[PDB]
Amino acid sequence: DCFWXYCV
Repeated sequence: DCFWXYCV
């Protein structure tokens, strides 16, 4: 699931 400048 995506964090603010990092998609994981």
